[PDB]
Amino acid sequence: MEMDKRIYLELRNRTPSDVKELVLDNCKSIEGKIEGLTDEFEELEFLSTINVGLTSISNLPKLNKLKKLELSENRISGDLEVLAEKCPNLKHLNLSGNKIKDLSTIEPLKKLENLKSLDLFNCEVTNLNAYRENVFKLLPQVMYLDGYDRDNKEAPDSDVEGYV
Repeated sequence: MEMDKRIYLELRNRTPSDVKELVLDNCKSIEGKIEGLTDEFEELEFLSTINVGLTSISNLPKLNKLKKLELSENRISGDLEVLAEKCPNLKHLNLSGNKIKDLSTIEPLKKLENLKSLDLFNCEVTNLNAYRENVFKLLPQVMYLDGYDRDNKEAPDSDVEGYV
């Protein structure tokens, strides 16, 4: 079952509008098209595409209820400017192992004022000095980067009740 059929299999259990989370994990794509991810996904919040061979994300539908997009382990070397349209509500984006090597590539992300957390694990920006500090210079929305916030604290899951 290819990328589209992986999606199709789940869409059989529930229609795109009812799919809150659907992951394409290590699934061979059609070619360079997702196909299955249409803007029929009303309440699609969590989605991952771990190692599916996506070089460009110019196949994204306008998911206005999105929350988490894992694009980790893909040949993403740009084409992020499409996110301003398809993801004007996304706060969580994983670029783990993606070919985002320069701060110029993350500039389109400043258009997404909802972004709160970025994952740069094994991302190409690791070859940059003070990569976190430089990201906060451009992207002023994200509060968390690689698990640590602006205070250099690991994102508290319980002990964040206005105290430290």
